Amino acid sequence: EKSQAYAEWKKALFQPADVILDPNTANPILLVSDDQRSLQRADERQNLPDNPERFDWHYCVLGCKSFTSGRHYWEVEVGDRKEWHIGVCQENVERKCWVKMTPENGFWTVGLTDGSKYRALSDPRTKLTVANPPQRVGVFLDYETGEVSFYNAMDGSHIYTFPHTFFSGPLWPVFRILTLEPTALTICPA
Amino acid sequence: EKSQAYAEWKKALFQPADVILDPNTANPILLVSDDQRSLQRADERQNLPDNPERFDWHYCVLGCKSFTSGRHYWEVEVGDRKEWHIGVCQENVERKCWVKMTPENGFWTVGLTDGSKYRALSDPRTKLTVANPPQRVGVFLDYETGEVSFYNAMDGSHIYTFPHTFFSGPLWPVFRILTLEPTALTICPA
Ligand SMILES: C/C(=C\COP(=O)(O)OP(=O)(O)O)CO
Ligand SMILES: C/C(=C\COP(=O)(O)OP(=O)(O)O)CO
Repeated sequence: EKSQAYAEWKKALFQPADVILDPNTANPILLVSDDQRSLQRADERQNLPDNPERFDWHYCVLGCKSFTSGRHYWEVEVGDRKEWHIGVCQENVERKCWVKMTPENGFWTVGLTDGSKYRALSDPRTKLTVANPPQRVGVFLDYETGEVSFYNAMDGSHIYTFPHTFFSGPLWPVFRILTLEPTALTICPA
Repeated sequence: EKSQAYAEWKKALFQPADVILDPNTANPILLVSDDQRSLQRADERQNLPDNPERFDWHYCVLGCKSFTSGRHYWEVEVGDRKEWHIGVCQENVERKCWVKMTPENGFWTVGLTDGSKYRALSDPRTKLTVANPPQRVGVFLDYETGEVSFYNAMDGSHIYTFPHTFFSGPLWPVFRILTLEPTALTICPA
């Protein structure tokens, strides 16, 4: 059973992350749920303080915990949301000015545009071919081997693995949404 | 550098397998080189014994040693070949009658058809998008987690990961070539 083997694999090798959204980091156009599990976009930017930790250009928010070591996974209910990008980024990313979200710029993210265009946000972007659109996505980090990978968390099918790299400093769970859609992104608890 | 990270990741996690081909398993249309590292195809079936372990239908050959446990990798020079498939199969796969080469039938393989069509031999087959056609492919096995994955061995880019599974019995390196063409399939030594 592919669900069973996915469950047994993630349990054997990856620490289960309990990820909550940090509204202090969130671009002003983002709405973070009271339980800090769910992410929607506002109509327009809210008036929030431009504290140094807040994303002011990218429509990004971070988790409340970073990783400097170990294997970690978390799963995100993306449901039928037609646009979303998730993964990890370095503590030291540019949060204020425009930069391309690329591994070179400290972002390892994949996701969906316009309902049907899956991409890895590599440089240049990798067009994914996804036979079964995921409803829940597992994010898998191995700090020591520089590994960031993504799976369909319902059927265990692989989506994308970045080239193995070298990480500098802490890695944060990162979430980006560009559009207004009925379906929020929701983090599954550990 | 992605090559260096690829080298450090296989060193951290995977035991380098020294794979040689077992000519007694090779379909009678295949030629195994005397050093048992290279594979070619004949114009017709040659006259060989139909010993039980020989693939009579599928243009396959196994390695000389199996895996019942652990993390293992080997790399295969596919060069400019227009057709090839490689991966692992269970000891108990059908050798004589036709079976579809699928995980359900005990086969975990990916490869190339008609020079440009990269596929995983899932059921259904998964169409791959590969930006840089590999000359050398890394095959990565984790027996315990039921993981088979494939990399471009030269630049470290990921090709394909099968859904995690549960293996039954020993796994063998398997190699398949269907075409009569100038470039051999060559295994890289450990
Ligand atoms: C406006 C915006 C993001 C769009 O960035 P880009 O337009 O660079 O596109 P992508 O390839 O999706 O990163 C806010 O995060
Ligand atoms: C004739 C032959 C193999 C072709 O099998 P199939 O025609 O099932 O094709 P594939 O999807 O490539 O496995 C001998 O191994």
